[PDB]
Amino acid sequence: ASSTNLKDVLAALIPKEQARIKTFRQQHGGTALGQITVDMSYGGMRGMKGLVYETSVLDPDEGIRFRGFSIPECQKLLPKGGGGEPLPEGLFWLLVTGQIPTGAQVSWLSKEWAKRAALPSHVVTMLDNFPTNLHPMSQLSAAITALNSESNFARAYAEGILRTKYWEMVYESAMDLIAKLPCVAAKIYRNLYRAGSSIGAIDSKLDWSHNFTNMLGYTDAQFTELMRLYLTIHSDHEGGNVSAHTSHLVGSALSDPYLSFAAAMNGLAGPLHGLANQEVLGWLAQLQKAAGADASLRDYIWNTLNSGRVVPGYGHAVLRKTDPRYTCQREFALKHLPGDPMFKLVAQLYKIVPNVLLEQGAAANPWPNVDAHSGVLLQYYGMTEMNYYTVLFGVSRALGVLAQLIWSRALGFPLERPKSMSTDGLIAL
Amino acid sequence: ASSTNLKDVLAALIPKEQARIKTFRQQHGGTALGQITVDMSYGGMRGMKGLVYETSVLDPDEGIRFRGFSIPECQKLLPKGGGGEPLPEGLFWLLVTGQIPTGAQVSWLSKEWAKRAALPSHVVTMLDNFPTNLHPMSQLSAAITALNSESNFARAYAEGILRTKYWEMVYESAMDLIAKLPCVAAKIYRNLYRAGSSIGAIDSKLDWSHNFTNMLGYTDAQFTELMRLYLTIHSDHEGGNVSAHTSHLVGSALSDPYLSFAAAMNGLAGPLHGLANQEVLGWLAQLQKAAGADASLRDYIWNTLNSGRVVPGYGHAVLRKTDPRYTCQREFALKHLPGDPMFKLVAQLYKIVPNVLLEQGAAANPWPNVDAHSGVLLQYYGMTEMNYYTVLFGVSRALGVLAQLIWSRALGFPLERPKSMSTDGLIAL
Ligand SMILES: CC(C)(COP(=O)(O)OP(=O)(O)OC[C@H]1O[C@@H](n2cnc3c(N)ncnc32)[C@H](O)[C@@H]1OP(=O)(O)O)[C@@H](O)C(=O)NCCC(=O)NCCSCC[C@@](O)(CC(=O)O)C(=O)O
Ligand SMILES: CC(C)(COP(=O)(O)OP(=O)(O)OC[C@H]1O[C@@H](n2cnc3c(N)ncnc32)[C@H](O)[C@@H]1OP(=O)(O)O)[C@@H](O)C(=O)NCCC(=O)NCCSCC[C@@](O)(CC(=O)O)C(=O)O
Repeated sequence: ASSTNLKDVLAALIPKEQARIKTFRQQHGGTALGQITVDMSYGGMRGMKGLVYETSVLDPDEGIRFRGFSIPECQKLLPKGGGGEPLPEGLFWLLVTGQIPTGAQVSWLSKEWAKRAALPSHVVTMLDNFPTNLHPMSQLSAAITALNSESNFARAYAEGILRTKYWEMVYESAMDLIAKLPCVAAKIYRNLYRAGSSIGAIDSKLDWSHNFTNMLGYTDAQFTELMRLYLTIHSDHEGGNVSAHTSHLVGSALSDPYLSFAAAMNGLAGPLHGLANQEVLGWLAQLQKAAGADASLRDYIWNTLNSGRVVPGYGHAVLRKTDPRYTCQREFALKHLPGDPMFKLVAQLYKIVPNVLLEQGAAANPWPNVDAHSGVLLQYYGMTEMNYYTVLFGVSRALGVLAQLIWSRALGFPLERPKSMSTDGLIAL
Repeated sequence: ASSTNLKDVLAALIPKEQARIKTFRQQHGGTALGQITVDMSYGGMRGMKGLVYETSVLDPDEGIRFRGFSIPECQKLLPKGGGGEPLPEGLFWLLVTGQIPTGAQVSWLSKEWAKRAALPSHVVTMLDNFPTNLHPMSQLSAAITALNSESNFARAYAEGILRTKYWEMVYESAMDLIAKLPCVAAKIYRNLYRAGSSIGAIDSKLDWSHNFTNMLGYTDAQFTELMRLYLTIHSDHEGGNVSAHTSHLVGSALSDPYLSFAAAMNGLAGPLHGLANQEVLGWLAQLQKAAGADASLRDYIWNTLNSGRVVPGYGHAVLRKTDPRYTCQREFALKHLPGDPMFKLVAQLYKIVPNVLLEQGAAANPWPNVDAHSGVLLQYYGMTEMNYYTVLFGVSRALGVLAQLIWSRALGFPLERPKSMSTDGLIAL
């Protein structure tokens, strides 16, 4: 009998996986997977296999995979709006279950995130009172922190539930949080950039992305398509990235899903991390202030480098080739905004940057990453408020960090608490 | 010529250390320090030498050291109020410089944190508007996030400063943040537990701890002494603990010191982490509701265990013996509140718990940790609001996480971005 329910599927899923991880461990737990070097320790774990994260795997050459699903593969397999871009709802199912969803499942998440989208009074209040010089990421993070009041996992814990049921309450709070996100994010956008106006109502008949754009107040049918792709591609990037790892580290201590997410966001707000979104546009913005020749394009790049600054949008800790997330974006401008002068610049930089970075001989990866291409796309659509970009990243990333978080707790992952050493202590070792 | 200035000392300190770390690396960077096992990956990095953290080192047997300074050693070497407990100001100097401060230096930090203690209007406003069912840690974290508006490092970055000067702005923001902390924390305390009253003014002639207690509204001369010790002992606990590591991870991305600290706090708010502060008291509180015999004390313990719950205040990821931080606390009750019935219970549990935990055969470390002893002490003094304890932990921990943070940036530590794997991926390895 009956219909669609993710929680029920997971219930079926958990015990098998649990069983699966036990025997593997019983046999291989002692297996050395790697070594740790001094350089590794001073180098921010660069190269260190430190975590188990199941939702996605980053390949140094090919890049990110969702099951073992590449972006191009997701693009063709994931249910769409009616209607060329993959629905983030579907990416979510996929990340959660390892399986490709049916349009039917896809519709369930949509309704689900629609029914659940509700902002408590104390949150609206705070956001309403936030100064305008308060960065959108800051506002975003305080808000999510402030929502913790509402944690089903926090309450259940306080009640004394057995550890075995953790995942259950994590799941509820993950679904609620995902659902509330576009409301919080839009409210900040409305406050800061459209003072006096209102977010409106969520309509149970639309997909999440669509209700989001409606809340942001964008009408362009192509903008909606942008959104769906954007929120899908930004989902998840394995576990080692600052935002995902922070949520993983914080969640490990038993802090509810709200608290872990907001810390994840303080992470994404960093310039070398998500903020590159924004830094890229302000660097272009500045570029243009100072139709240029490659030679002047190259002088500009050197001065950045020479000034002990980074060239935003290039480089990666794990990727060693152009980010397929970059290509994905380029192919979208190519279809939709090929004559855009910002676009062209971005295309022009592609030709120069890497070569200049190779020339400098410092960057291990001279290729662009996802952040080099995102904003260009947004600006075209009339969303030119650059200090807001990372919020968009923010909302998407939730899909991936909450998908895994529920697994961690399902699998009983323990407290993340490695050993640290001092230089003296290492000198002595 | 001239007088005391920490920043100047550091300026002298950085280049030597920098030079010191380079040659070491030039010679030993390739040196394997350890291996990584499958169990390690599923086990939250348990046993993994993953980070360089210079301010403190946790020994599995002896416990925490500040230089190479033990708590008992700090207790005798650190300048005091007039006047038995070590001043957290001095611990700070010590953590920052590796050297024991003079009373004269100690006085400088005090004035310094006094001159700098100032809360912007948008912060007071938010805290004032926070609901009372909003946990104090949540309020604490949102507030610190909200202060980021004020980041000297954030502004300097946005201006395009060379990487080499990072530490300079980090230092300023660390000093400002440390200074503002007791104001934020007290304001929450005043709001929630003393509605209508006010935090008052900071007096440049007192030590930080003293102005703190004044802001909390405690008069007891022994309470002040409590505070100083409390804030000193909670300072730092090497780099691998959830709060310290989170600040380290987030700071690595270039998020300012405000944002990194607040994420650190979402970490400390976890039940297996700082929240144990609170969980302990509510477990005792419940214990007493249900002068008991060891046998009933032991039935009580088993029911906790049997219910898939933890016994708060016992156990540690790295320590394998009683936490000297626990002993420190016990010796304080012994001097000051030896007949307190809560105290006695806590003494009684010491005799039972571990034995029961040994009986169960699960905990690697059956001994109590710092959190098992803290609240008992607070409650005696009339600070019986248990949901506030972790805030106290909060304020102290800043001393250690900001001390190192300035070093990280001084030493140019890179982005913390390890490799993650999936189970499939490991199964395949
Ligand atoms: C990304 C980045 C931090 C990688 O750091 P890394 O692994 O330590 O880099 P590296 O090439 O090994 O570093 C060697 C040297 O090259 C320098 N270098 C690297 N990239 C750059 C750059 N774009 N400009 C100038 N110099 C650079 C490094 O700063 C370093 O300098 P020093 O030895 O004096 O510090 C670095 O390339 C950079 O700072 N880029 C500029 C900022 C930027 O574009 N940030 C984008 C990050 S993408 C965010 C998301 C992610 O893809 C992240 C992930 O998976 O981790 C995800 O979805 O979550
Ligand atoms: C502290 C703690 C998480 C260590 O976790 P761990 O290293 O994974 O522990 P372990 O002994 O290796 O775990 C083996 C098994 O024993 C169980 N066990 C350990 N402690 C307890 C306990 N108190 N009660 C019941 N069972 C326990 C573990 O849960 C685990 O169970 P499963 O295999 O079914 O999960 C664990 O002992 C615990 O949950 N304790 C109860 C909560 C508590 O007292 N928290 C206090 C943490 S101190 C905070 C601060 C710190 O000292 C932290 C630091 O340095 O990291 C600092 O200053 O920052």
